[PDB]
Amino acid sequence: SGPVPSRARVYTDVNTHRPREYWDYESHVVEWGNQDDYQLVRKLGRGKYSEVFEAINITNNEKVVVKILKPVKKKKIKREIKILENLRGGPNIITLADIVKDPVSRTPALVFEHVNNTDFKQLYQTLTDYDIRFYMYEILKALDYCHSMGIMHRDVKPHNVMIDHEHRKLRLIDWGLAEFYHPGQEYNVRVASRYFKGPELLVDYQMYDYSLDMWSLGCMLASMIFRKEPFFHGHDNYDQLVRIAKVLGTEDLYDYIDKYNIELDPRFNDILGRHSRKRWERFVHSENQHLVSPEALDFLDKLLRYDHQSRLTAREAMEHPYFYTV
Ligand SMILES: Nc1ncnc2c1ncn2[C@@H]1O[C@H](COP(=O)(O)OP(=O)(O)O)[C@@H](O)[C@H]1O
Ligand SMILES: Nc1ncnc2c1ncn2[C@@H]1O[C@H](COP(=O)(O)OP(=O)(O)O)[C@@H](O)[C@H]1O
Ligand SMILES: [Mg+2]
Ligand SMILES: [Mg+2]
Repeated sequence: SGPVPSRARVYTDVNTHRPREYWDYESHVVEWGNQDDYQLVRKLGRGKYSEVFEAINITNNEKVVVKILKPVKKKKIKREIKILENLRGGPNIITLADIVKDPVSRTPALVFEHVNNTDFKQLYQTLTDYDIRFYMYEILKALDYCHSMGIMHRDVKPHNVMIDHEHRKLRLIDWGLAEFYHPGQEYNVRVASRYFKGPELLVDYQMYDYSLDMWSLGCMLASMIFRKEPFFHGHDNYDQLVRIAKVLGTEDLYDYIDKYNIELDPRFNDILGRHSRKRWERFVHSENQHLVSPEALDFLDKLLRYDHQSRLTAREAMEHPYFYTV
């Protein structure tokens, strides 16, 4: 009767052993600071859930970033704040410096340490083989940390990874979609961003875990080493699974949905087709051959697996021969 349950193979019961206050974010009380301490410089951009501004902390001449959340639900604002405070000081985790009430949109505003990022469209075309490995290892430190802390980032992608290349400093930012992992909990599948959505999301499998972030990381690695942005370029959430099945094959996809007793949307019957897993050498060309190695391909192979339980964990990934050179 319905899908088969699943649980993370690591850090399974971290949250149950911690005080209620750690994961029960709804009860958190915000200690509001003074908004007028930060002078807004310019709008960095607008997404569906926030407006981010470059700002100056006028007490110390330090550059900061101010994230002003769009209305949403009180529960979500406390969740991002709680996760940010629980992870504060962790390896390569962005530091929440302050919290203020915004006067224009009476919604709360998060103040962060500024990172001198470069648009990924430009930065990634300039990364060497060594650089990809170095930064991948830095992202893995953050993911292993947040997973060890019982938290799934759930939105791993280039716009959510700040890289100050000149100083070789990487921070994992945007904990807005992050959530506490509780074994057996059925989560909302409308998470991550299209090209980085795991097959568990695409097939509507709700009992997912930290391993979703490992699929997302794999998508980032494939785009970097093959110089193909994004690697799985779906037109929509249905075509997204089709793009994946053209690379990973359909037989392993059907075994995955068989294993978890998933009812695949009948809309896929006419579009998935029949595909065999491609050898990674198919995506290698003269212009990306310098970023590819047998270690890179093996590592990518171990992340990009339909079965979320079969993907390398962040700790296993950090042990991979791909990082022996770093
Ligand atoms: N600490 C930071 N330093 C520099 N730029 C940042 C920082 N935090 C966010 N940004 C920029 O603002 C954007 C939006 O921030 P983010 O937290 O991802 O918001 P959202 O949840 O709305 O996507 C980022 O993608 C990046 O371009
Ligand atoms: N990048 C995002 N940042 C914040 N909220 C998002 C983002 N993408 C989607 N959402 C919204 O949040 C929902 C998923 O959030 P979540 O808290 O996990 O689910 P639920 O509220 O059902 O428990 C989506 O259905 C959508 O409304
Ligand atoms: Mg973001
Ligand atoms: Mg976000």
